[PDB]
Amino acid sequence: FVLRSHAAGLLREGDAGQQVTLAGWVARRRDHGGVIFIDLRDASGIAQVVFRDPQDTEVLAQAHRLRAEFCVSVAGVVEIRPEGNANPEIATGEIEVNATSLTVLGECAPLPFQLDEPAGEELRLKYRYLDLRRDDPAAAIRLRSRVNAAARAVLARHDFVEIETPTITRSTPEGARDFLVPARLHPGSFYALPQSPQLFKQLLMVAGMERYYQIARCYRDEDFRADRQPEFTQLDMEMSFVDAEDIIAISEEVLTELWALIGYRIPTPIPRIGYAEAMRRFGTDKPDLRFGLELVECTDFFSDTTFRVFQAPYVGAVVMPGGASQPRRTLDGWQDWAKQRGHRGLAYVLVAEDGTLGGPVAKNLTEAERTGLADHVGAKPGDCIFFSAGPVKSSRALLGAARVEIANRLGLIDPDAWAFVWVVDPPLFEPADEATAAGEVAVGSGAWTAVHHAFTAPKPEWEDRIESDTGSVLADAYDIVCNGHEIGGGSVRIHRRDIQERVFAVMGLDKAEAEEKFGFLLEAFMFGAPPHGGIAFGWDRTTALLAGMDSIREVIAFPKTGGGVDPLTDAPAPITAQQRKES
Ligand SMILES: N[C@@H](CCC(=O)O)C(=O)O
Ligand SMILES: N[C@@H](CCCC[NH3+])C(=O)O
Ligand SMILES: N[C@@H](CCCC[NH3+])C(=O)O
Ligand SMILES: N[C@@H](CC(=O)O)C(=O)O
Repeated sequence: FVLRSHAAGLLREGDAGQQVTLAGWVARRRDHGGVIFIDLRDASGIAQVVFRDPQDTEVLAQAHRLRAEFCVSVAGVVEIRPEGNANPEIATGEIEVNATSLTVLGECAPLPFQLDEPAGEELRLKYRYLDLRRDDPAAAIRLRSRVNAAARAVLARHDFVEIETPTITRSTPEGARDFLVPARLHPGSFYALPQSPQLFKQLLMVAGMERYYQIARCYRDEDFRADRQPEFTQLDMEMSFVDAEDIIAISEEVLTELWALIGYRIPTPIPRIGYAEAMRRFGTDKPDLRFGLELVECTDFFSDTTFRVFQAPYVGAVVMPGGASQPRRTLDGWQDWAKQRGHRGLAYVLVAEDGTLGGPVAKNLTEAERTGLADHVGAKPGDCIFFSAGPVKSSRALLGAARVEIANRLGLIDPDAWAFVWVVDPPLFEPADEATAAGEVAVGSGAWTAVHHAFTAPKPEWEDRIESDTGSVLADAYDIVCNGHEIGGGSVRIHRRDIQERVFAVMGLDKAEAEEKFGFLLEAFMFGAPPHGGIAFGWDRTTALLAGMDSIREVIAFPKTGGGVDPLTDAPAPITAQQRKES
């Protein structure tokens, strides 16, 4: 019949005396004196349905079968619950359905886990369709739909064009390994899943599309970490006849509509800091600006200290307020914490209430060091100053990571705060030995590789110095950071055949090694390529921030575990011999 005519969660006291038929799942069942009470849940909410005197004896034969998560279709009459049965916590607090008919649409076996007691990672993914029935995962998936519509609304206001790009095509370098697809009608040759639609969106700018956008699917065989899985989603954008200012301006407008979905007006324009300044003050190119605790350089301070472990190219410091009152277990635990990061340890010097500098670092001072150490790093009586020495990037990152953990233990991060920042003027190159050490795939066999991608253009001031001082080259790129998370990054592109070949030659791509890999793109630059640039947002992390979830898998409908394991579909699985033949 009519499986559903009303919504369960929308009923009210003014809808009483109405013959309705509902459809949904049984949230709970409780028998009280022979009367069966059920909580009927659909996508709109929960309403209570009761069974009274046997209007039909066949109904009670089925009503006694009802259990948790039974999918049913109930027809009754909305009435007012008797005095003493009102639920001020539920929306439908004073209403119940006196059922007359009842149909079991889908019997439910005893659940692997109840919807109120959450389970582990493997169990929630193996039964994700049951996990998605919970309140928080459902609202997270439905929010991601409004996030897409919010981004499409901004770009549609600016005459952008939604264009789908091939996913079975050529390799695109982004710093990771490619996912391969065997060509059936071409034995030995392999397609490649796109690490990004970077190449196709630059060709679309040569095509005169001017303004392009796409919510694309990107595939990167990375080490399972951070804000994306092997298969993740981006908000891809690209414009022509624009500079970095134009792309930042439209990116801030997209973020404004996104965070407006949760009721937070972003202060436009978002502040910007340079790459060299960002790592100088915070130790990372993606800093958290919800708290202070900035790094204090002490290299000049220890130019006369006889401590050999501080006779290094860099000396950093982070002051923990009130950190001298920590027990020995908390201080010794910081050494085991710093040991897992990749350093010899996090040396510190406590400050007594009387101002005396104490700790293992205090005995190494040079009197004049003990005089100014508390005043140089901005330490108060009772503070704790964690020091980091050694190479610049190693000590900056070790202190930049130690800076964040101090905010966690001291309860310094306000969870309701939002700290956006642009990180501009990054380096365009970095040593290939430092990238492959972090598990990244190098562009070429040379001593350099791209910091974003090889198609990033240098600033016009450093265009003449791609070959000379390679490391000093500043990039025309920009990354947007939110609460210590990188949620997006872009750059102005190279649109000349000769400059793209110079950048390729620096990274170790031979003059023929580019024609074989990117000969189509270099060819397109000979046919009136416009100045263009763009940006791509990590859509999984952006949605997880808007939803308040720290794990990005909470905003993916059917995510995988760490390592590509799929508990739901048991993928990947081997193939037959007949299937393997076409390879
Ligand atoms: N808010 C969800 C479920 C109700 C709830 O959060 O308790 C909805 O719109 O149906
Ligand atoms: N006709 C709807 C039910 C009534 C409207 C519920 N929102 C359906 O079959 O899904
Ligand atoms: N986006 C284009 C116009 C798109 C609509 C053209 N009929 C521009 O800014 O020039
Ligand atoms: N293609 C870049 C984004 C961009 O440069 O526009 C990425 O995937 O991170």
